Amino acid sequence: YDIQAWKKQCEELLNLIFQCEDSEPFRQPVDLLEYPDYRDIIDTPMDFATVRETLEAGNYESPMELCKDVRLIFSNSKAYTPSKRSRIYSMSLRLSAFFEEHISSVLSDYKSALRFHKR
Ligand SMILES: O=C(NC1CC1)c1cnn2cccnc12
Repeated sequence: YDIQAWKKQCEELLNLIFQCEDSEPFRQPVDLLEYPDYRDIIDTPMDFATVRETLEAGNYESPMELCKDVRLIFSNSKAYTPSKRSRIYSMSLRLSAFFEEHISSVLSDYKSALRFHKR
């Protein structure tokens, strides 16, 4: 029923993601000194600190918008990798599976709560 519950649920999920060793490459914006051609490949950089900051600033209206940004972190990694076997891309796939498994109920509860609100 709670149309606002998704926000704390997303904060707690982001805390789990930061505790996860697989999030290490994605915790802060990609360093262009480390990867000089990154912006030649990636149009819209995204990282978990930016997601957390957007959420804490009150700049997400729904968990769907947060999901879109988290999914962009993973699609950027898939686009930048030269190999399906790279260490960082492999970490992104595990972290994506963990994220999708935990965000499913957040989106479901939010959409259900909003449908109840607008009934
Ligand atoms: O997403 C990647 N890098 C960004 C987060 C730092 C990334 C994916 N595969 N890969 C291989 C070598 C170097 N960096 C990568």
